[PDB]
Amino acid sequence: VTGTNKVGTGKGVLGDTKSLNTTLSGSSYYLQDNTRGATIFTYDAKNRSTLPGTLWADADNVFNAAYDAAAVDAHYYAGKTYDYYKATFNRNSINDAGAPLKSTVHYGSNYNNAFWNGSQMVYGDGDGVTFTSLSGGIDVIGHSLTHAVTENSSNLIYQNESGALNEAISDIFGTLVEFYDNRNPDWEIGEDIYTPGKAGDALRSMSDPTKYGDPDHYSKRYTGSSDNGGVHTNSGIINKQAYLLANGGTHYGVTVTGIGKDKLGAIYYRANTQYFTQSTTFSQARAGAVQAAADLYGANSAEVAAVKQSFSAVGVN
Ligand SMILES: [Ca+2]
Ligand SMILES: [Ca+2]
Ligand SMILES: [Ca+2]
Ligand SMILES: [Ca+2]
Ligand SMILES: [Zn+2]
Repeated sequence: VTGTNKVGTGKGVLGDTKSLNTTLSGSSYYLQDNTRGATIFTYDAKNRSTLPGTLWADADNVFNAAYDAAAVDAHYYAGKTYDYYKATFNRNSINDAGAPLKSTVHYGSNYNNAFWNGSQMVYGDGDGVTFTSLSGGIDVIGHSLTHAVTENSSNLIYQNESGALNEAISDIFGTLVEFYDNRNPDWEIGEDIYTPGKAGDALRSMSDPTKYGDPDHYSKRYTGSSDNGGVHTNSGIINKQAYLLANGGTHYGVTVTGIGKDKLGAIYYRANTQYFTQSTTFSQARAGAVQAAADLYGANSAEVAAVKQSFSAVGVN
């Protein structure tokens, strides 16, 4: 759509007020953001298994209706994920070429899943029990757009260790985006959307992978065909490593001194864009991460030391 930029207001999935960038055309306001280097579109699938759906249109530029919630967050958070990458690494969208960011909410009926399908974000509204509208989780969104980022960079195959690393990178950056927007920061994934009723729980833990039965050390890795080689469980290994590198701690004898989340992002972004390949394994991931930290902070630095410590702590060498 083509019109005038406007700033509307709405309430997200969690009932919080957010400022939205909309476009005014005719007597309607559309969920179209024209304020950033990449246009952000948000569609409505009207609870049908169709894509992308109709571009969200509103009459008064006030999205406070319950049906709006999913759209509000999807539109807002997508822009925030864009802000993080642009502000921090000066990356212009997923393909570093201004590719538009489209999102479709209200997909399917009680669909408990949200994902980047290769060209856009697709969100379900959950079944109310195990999930609420999945767009209410900034870490989940950062995770998914990062997948696009990886597709346009290292292109890690979603299989075995390459896949587990692919997932880890997404978790690391999803959390980093959560911190960027100060959206009640933590190292747990999907806490804001998982089980609307039960509080305190999450999809998985970066601080303590074993809290949900995930490997926090290479020795305890899943060695089977299921889940594309345990992609979603073995990611706990790298996630723990990432956590240790950022915050520091003692794990399996090894005592790591945290170098901060900012340096963490710098190291992984560089490693993923200038070193990691499609079949990168964990040990190779260690190699690339160390080299990246070497470039950014000097071969004989405290950072490079901490990188090595983190991997040794989780059993990768
Ligand atoms: Ca309205
Ligand atoms: Ca949080
Ligand atoms: Ca979180
Ligand atoms: Ca919960
Ligand atoms: Zn993922």
